[PDB]
Amino acid sequence: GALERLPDGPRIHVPRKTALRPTVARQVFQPAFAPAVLSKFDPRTDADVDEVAFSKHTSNQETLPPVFRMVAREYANRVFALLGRDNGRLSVKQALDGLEGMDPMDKNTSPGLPYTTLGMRRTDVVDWETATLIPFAAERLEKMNNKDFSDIVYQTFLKDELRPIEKVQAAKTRIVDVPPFEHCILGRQLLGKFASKFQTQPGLELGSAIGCDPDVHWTAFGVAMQGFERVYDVDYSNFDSTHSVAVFRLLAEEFFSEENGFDPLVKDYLESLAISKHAYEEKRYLITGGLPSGCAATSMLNTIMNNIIIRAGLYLTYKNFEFDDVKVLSYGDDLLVATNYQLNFDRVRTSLAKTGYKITPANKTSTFPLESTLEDVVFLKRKFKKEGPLYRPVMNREALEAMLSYYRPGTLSEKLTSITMLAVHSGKQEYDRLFAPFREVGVIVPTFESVEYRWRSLFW
Ligand SMILES: NC(=O)CC[C@H](N)C(=O)O
Ligand SMILES: [Mg+2]
Repeated sequence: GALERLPDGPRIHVPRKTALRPTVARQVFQPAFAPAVLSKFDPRTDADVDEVAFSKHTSNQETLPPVFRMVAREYANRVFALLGRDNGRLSVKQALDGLEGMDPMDKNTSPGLPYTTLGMRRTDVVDWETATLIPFAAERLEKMNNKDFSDIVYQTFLKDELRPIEKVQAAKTRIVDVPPFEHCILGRQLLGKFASKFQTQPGLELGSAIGCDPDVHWTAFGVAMQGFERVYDVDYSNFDSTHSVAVFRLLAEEFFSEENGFDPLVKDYLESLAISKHAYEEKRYLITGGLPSGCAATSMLNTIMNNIIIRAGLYLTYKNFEFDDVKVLSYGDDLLVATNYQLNFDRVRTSLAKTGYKITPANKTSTFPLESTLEDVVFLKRKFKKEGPLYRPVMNREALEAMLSYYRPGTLSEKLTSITMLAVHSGKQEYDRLFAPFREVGVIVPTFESVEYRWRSLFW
């Protein structure tokens, strides 16, 4: 239904072999994670990855009940009261250069179709100084500005990453969608002004943690939540389903509307995300619903949708529910619900399942606990550990060991450096155990003390 097989086109190359290699740590930690299946003939699975990866797009939730519109409108009222309604479109120059929020537009990422087929980079189709598009691209941009997105096609391929061993064995590999470079520019033009403000003000009050640095913001998040009787964690990640097409329509006219200061073209841009054409090898699909991955606004849109969805689930479950009975902290598929009331998220799961949405506990458990506090929850693979008046993000041990077990040749040292800043919050003993496989074979790893000093100094 929601997946339409179009006529074939020219074969776009789809990477079929992983760039990930094992480290010396893998034989020590032996993680239940491994590189995703990228090939039909991978011996670690009995399934066909080409079929499994797209089966989520076959069906899609066509409608949503009135409560979703009400919550979207009410969340919009709170967001734009905090952030203001000066949300007009930016110029191409500003989109390329960025603003205070968001770093400048990346010039070495894929420029999408048809440029990749012709062997062109992003630097070929625009000049970063003066922001001038090449004729063909300017025509494409102008065409979109007249509400016509019929030309744009997403470059789709399998995501080369670590997956849980069960997802490896079921060939449940995720998909990357790269939009055309001019479609990204337009996207950043239309949503960038709002994105700058939204992503520089993470916290309970906004309802979003997007754009946070866990090292600093964990203290603020934790302090804001510690007074509540309980905090529940919710996971939205679901390989088998995607966002309702109707959800895009709700955001277009209740959230990202002209009334809240957005450009008239935003509704059309959001529609081009909602229903889009995707090129995968020679196959061409028209997919209904779902959020493309490579768009800059993806995680922002997902975050806002999931914030709306949890309260809608609560309204659907409890007739006496009111918006401010909870506070929400959303980041993509991860969500926290802080409250003084006892809530039964098993019942909320049942409610949301009626509208095609799956929620599960953030930990390994299959059912939600009735009792849960700040010290129990996981958020972005991190717990909240109290350290005087501060909170530190203690990352799950299996996540750390998995990260340390594989790498991409060329960038080992900078991967280890990034992991030291994650592992420091586990304490010196665990820090030294995690990096011991590397140090035993002669690798110099930064000391616990050096990284601990860096974090502590953030609050002096
Ligand atoms: N990519 C999407 O739009 C779907 C994401 C959503 N969190 C899910 O249930 O899979
Ligand atoms: Mg994958």
